[PDB]
Amino acid sequence: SPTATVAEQGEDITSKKDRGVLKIVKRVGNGEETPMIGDKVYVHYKGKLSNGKKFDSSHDRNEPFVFSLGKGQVIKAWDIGVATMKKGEICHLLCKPEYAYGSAGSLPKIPSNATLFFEIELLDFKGEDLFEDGGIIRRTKRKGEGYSNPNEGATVEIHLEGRCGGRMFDCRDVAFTVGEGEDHDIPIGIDKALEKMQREEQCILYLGPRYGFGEAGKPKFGIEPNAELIYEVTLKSFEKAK
Repeated sequence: SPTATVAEQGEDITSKKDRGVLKIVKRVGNGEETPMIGDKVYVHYKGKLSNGKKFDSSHDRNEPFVFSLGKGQVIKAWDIGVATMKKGEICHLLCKPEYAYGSAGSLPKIPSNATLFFEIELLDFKGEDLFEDGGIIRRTKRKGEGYSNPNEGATVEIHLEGRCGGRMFDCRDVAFTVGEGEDHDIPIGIDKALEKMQREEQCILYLGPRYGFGEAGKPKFGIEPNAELIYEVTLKSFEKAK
């Protein structure tokens, strides 16, 4: 029985510790960092019911399954389970209905209140390409708490850390207006990325030359024209404009 090991020796990784999701590592991955919130992840999975029958796998699509993590584009068990994996790692998941499909189930193969089994391999994980151009890459350190997002003309209060290829140049808590980061010596990218950020959201930002300081560079910071920068943005508080 392949489901036996994860059912009896599986580590509970749920926040409530209700045994909703149980995990067993089959192959150890490589590296140190686990994929973050919003990060684009590439996987190969195999889903089996409590009776043993397979219902869904990425291999019969003949391609890797890809999604944004933490966004609820998959079942809750995946969002949590994969967020604990390393690159190249294979693991097993025993997921209670509360972290899967629940009392309603899924037509036509998943029954009501079904406990499920999953073997997922994390093939690769990449950052969140904020504008589908690779210009600004986001990797979220911490989830925010916001129903809304700062708009153009929104007054904001953020902590900001900026480095130039490994040399940090900017560190401060700034209060400014969205669209007008220029005045406070702030790249266009930050202002562009704030529009897709929540209250209390920490994230790391990889800026392309187009969203850095541009052909001008930044002399007071000692930054050459069209330089790639790395920022940590912490949106503390904001007020949207009319």
